[PDB]
Amino acid sequence: RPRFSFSIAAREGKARTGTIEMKRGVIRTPAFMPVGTAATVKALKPETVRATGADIILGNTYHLMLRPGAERIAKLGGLHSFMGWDRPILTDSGGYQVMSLSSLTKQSEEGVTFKSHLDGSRHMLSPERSIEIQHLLGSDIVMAFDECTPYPATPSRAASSMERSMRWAKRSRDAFDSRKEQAENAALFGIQQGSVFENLRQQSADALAEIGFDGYAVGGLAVGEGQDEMFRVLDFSVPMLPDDKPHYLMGVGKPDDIVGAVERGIDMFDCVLPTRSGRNGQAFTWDGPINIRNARFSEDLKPLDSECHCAVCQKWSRAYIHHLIRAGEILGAMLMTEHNIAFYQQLMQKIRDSISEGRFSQFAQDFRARYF
Amino acid sequence: RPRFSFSIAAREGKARTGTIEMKRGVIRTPAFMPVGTAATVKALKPETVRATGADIILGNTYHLMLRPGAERIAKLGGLHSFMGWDRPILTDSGGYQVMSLSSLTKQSEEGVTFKSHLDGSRHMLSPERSIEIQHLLGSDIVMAFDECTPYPATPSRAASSMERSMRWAKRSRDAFDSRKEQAENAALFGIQQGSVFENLRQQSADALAEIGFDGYAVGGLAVGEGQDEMFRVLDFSVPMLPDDKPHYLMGVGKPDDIVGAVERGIDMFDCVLPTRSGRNGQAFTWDGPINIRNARFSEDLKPLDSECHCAVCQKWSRAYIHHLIRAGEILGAMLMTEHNIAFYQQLMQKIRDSISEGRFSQFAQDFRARYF
Ligand SMILES: Nc1cc(CSc2ncc[nH]2)c2nc(N)[nH]c(=O)c2c1
Ligand SMILES: Nc1cc(CSc2ncc[nH]2)c2nc(N)[nH]c(=O)c2c1
Ligand SMILES: [Zn+2]
Ligand SMILES: [Zn+2]
Repeated sequence: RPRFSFSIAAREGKARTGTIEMKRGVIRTPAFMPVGTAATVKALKPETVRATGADIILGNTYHLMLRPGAERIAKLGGLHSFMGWDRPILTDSGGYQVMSLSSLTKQSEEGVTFKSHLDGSRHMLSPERSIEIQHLLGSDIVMAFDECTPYPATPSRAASSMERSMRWAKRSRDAFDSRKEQAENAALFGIQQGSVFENLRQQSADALAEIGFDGYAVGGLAVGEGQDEMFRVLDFSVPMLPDDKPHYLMGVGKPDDIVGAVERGIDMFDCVLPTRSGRNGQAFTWDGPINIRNARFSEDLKPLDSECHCAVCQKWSRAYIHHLIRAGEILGAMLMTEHNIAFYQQLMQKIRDSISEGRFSQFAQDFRARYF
Repeated sequence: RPRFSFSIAAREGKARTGTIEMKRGVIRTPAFMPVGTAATVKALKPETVRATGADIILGNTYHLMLRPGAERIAKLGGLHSFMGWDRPILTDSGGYQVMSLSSLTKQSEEGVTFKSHLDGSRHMLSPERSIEIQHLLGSDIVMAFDECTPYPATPSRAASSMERSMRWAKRSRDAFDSRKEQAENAALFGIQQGSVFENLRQQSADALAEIGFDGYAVGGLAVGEGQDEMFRVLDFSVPMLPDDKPHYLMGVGKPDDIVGAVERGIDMFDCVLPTRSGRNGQAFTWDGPINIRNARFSEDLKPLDSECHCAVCQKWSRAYIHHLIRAGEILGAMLMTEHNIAFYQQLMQKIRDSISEGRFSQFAQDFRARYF
């Protein structure tokens, strides 16, 4: 396979279905990427993640640079070898989680200095260092280092962050290109900013296309604006991005949000929602999510979902999983997580099939009627 | 297969190797039984437990009567169906864990009244109720309800508890026999008491043989007496039990203890040691246990054990597992537990092969030289 090749096989309105070919494998789009926090997809062996249908997973750069260390993972042979996942891996830049999870962050034009929420140590993440860490991890899809904008944001603050992010996008591109092995074996995605402002989103898209990237992410959404607002921003933002490259909506996982985002031109998704759902007891079903801990499931012999084809639904009952979760048993988390990730993959498969078959609009309608 | 059939294929000194045939399957002895606390073998799917070579698992009656409930598990179809393990299951009587984990225990000749360490509720466990709960669970090997003796124990207190236990052994036998389905499909094991006193152990064995059971357990050991003392008691106690029936040493799991116990005539074992080892970071190797959390394993690319054939040792490094455990990741517990249980099963296989081949003494010697 080539370093990177995105091909669109079918379309329906703004929706697209196709494939991304990379050295480590093929990624079917629209794609959902399970999240690996500390070099592990919570409570699942990599073989189990693949069994659910996942073609690619996301790796948390912020946690990895802290916990095991980027240089250490490189010395050990890279993230793929370290965790046992040999397919593509998309790594975020670490900038977002720096503002969310770290302490005493000092920002500047060079980058951001911060203290670890673990040992209390200090690090200086910049466009160059972020690109370098992702290289050390052996990432297949590298995310440009940006400055996310807090919601709500004023036009001037949103413009300032967006402009800085574009300057950082150019630095990320140059850093990526100067490293021969990375430029020849991995891909680089640029991230669009501009908050909820159309003119800013347009300026960001133009700057991003001018630099040139393998894919484009719509950043700055799913930050507390609500679905209607998010969809409204997607309506005008996605068409601004190059049509022939992948469109990635960062941090969006709710099933209805995914369906709506695909209808607006999004090709890639990721989310900790499935992995955290099996932490508090939420299991996705075609009839909406259910909290397995509720007393009504104590003697329910039916599987989590009536049509789900995952191993969990083939072998265990709601009653058993209800018991496991309430007992705080590890198997409960393993079972809940596997089902949820499988559910998401089945959702993506149904989306891909309906688009290929010219019946995606009908699918979206049927899905919502039942789910809500 | 028949309800119960123990056959000895080979012997070497006091050591034996053979099989126990039951309706749900064959159990190769000497056997090690992984422990299922709350209807689950900690961090492992039942298919994974079987993959390690386990022929039978132990179910914690005390926890099951509290957490999901005996009557509820029966309404749901039994423990086997509930947790997804279709092979034999040995269930303890619940008497031991009642004295160890419950509050305000009131003992009498009828049984024991106690308060749950969970909700603070109250229950009255007796020989009859214990036998009934194990029936409701659908247990294959039922343990008689006894009164364990605290270490150290005076001759009079040890005699009193032993005598009560024998009266309770008769009540357990009668309760088991009066329930047609249980008597025809399950087996009943009697438990020998008498602390460290030879005459008491002899009186217990005679009373037990007089009543008649499918197997005999040596109870009251591994309660703080030390290996030398435990071995000393086993030296005279095991020969007192019927030769043609299984000998089960309760709550003994250390590898060296298992080897020594087999040399003294023990056929069955169980222990939470493997499951708890992967909780604090202890991994068994043929060169002795290692604490994976230690800094020396941070960049160790070798598997947990150099010759172990488990999937964990085939796919992941010490470095990765070290990271997972220190990060508190669920996958760390899953991986550690699977390896440890596999290690124990490989230990039992090596013991069975060496006995069948008339080289068990040599194996015991070689194992100790390397392990210590
Ligand atoms: N919503 C959102 C989520 C993420 C993290 S990817 C993720 N989120 C949740 C789990 N994983 C984002 N990351 C970056 N770098 N920039 C963004 O604008 C941004 C926006
Ligand atoms: N040592 C020991 C362990 C156990 C529990 S089985 C178990 N122990 C640890 C995990 N599982 C015992 N149980 C009973 N009923 N009677 C005993 O004398 C006794 C002695
Ligand atoms: Zn399922
Ligand atoms: Zn192993």
